[PDB]
Amino acid sequence: PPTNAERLHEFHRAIGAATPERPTPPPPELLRLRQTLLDEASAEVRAEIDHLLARQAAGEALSAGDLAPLAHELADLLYVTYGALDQLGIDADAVFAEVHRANLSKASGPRRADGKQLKPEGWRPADVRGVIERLQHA
Amino acid sequence: IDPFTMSDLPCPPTNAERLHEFHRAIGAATPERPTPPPPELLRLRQTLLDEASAEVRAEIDHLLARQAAGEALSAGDLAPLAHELADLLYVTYGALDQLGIDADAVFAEVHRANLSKASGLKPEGWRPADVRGVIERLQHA
Ligand SMILES: O=c1ccn([C@H]2C[C@H](O)[C@@H](COP(=O)(O)O)O2)c(=O)[nH]1
Ligand SMILES: [Mn+2]
Ligand SMILES: [Mn+2]
Ligand SMILES: [Mn+2]
Repeated sequence: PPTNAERLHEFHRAIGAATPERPTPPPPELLRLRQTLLDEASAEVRAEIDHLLARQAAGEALSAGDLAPLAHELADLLYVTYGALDQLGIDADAVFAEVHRANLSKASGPRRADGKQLKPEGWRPADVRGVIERLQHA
Repeated sequence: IDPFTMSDLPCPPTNAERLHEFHRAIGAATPERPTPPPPELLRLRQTLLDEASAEVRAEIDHLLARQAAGEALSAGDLAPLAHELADLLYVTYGALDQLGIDADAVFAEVHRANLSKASGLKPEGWRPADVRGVIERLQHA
């Protein structure tokens, strides 16, 4: 069963712009393009969250159906974020698994006042350099 | 499984299912089905999305500066950017998970529309992504 990362690979092949299979340093125009796509998708999510917060400040009780535009824009952001990893030739699932393992290890840490999970004493970061080296050879 | 099961090798978890595991582990809200959020949850999700976006941008800028000055970039030089892009995935999935919205279901519908459009400009009979229908269907699962 395909992953969302593999879906992006299929999409790029379908638009005739097949992407490398292994990590590949990109030309500058590729980085600038991916940055623009990330910024526009981030701005759409940001605007929608501000929009929902303003409705709540007005006293409206949101329903689940009110969440459809935000869910759509969040998925569009996933699309362009996976898309950036795919055009770099970087297996997003392998990097994500490393990041996830180093996030589960934060469970014993304290929380910030806004709810952000913080790092416990002694915590050590994900080793994404090692994942990249793993993907680069085989 | 039952006494007849002689092997059990499940499909690996999706990245969306990983966010559910993380939020369970840290005691954060992770509803099974779509759930309107308190404003405090929306504010946190915004903060994490802004923070992760800023970190990605910082790493893209570092790469552009190094290659501008002639540096030969190896695959290993992409590791900070890849880490920050994975963090951005993480908090984007994380917002969908805290809303009780199956990110894989929503992504699959966005992908269906995007992949369909690539076979056309739109092909005949093209249907845009119907995320509203996905959330309704998730409510009745
Ligand atoms: O409340 C939290 C705190 C951290 N993270 C994940 C997202 C990133 O992968 C990474 C960011 O953590 P910091 O490095 O900013 O502390 O942890 C969350 O998803 N929710
Ligand atoms: Mn969009
Ligand atoms: Mn980060
Ligand atoms: Mn951070």
